[PDB]
Amino acid sequence: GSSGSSGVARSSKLLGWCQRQTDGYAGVNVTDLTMSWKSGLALCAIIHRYRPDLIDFDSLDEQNVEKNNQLAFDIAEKELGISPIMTGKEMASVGEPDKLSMVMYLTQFYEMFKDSGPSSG
Repeated sequence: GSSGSSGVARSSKLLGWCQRQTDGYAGVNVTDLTMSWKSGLALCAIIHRYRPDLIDFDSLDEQNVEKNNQLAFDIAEKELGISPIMTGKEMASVGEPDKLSMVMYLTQFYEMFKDSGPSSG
């Protein structure tokens, strides 16, 4: 979309943020807010990005889909407090999440890392 395009769902405000934050990881390459996350790596790359202690991506394996999720869903609420909307197994089995639910949920993270302390990393 070149300068001029009117309001369009594509490239949602939330997405962008993740596209910039997740930037750097491997395999993540956030392309959508449904499947790209289903894997779990993405979500994990979010918590680690700021707090690598809480969640360890390096350890996590791109093979584990239910784990990557089950973990975040726990770690997040554990420290962050963002209650999980669905279990890892329910997110690893489902064919595809719900745009809305996904965005709404993800937001929680952003709203928390939207204006994080100025202390550069």
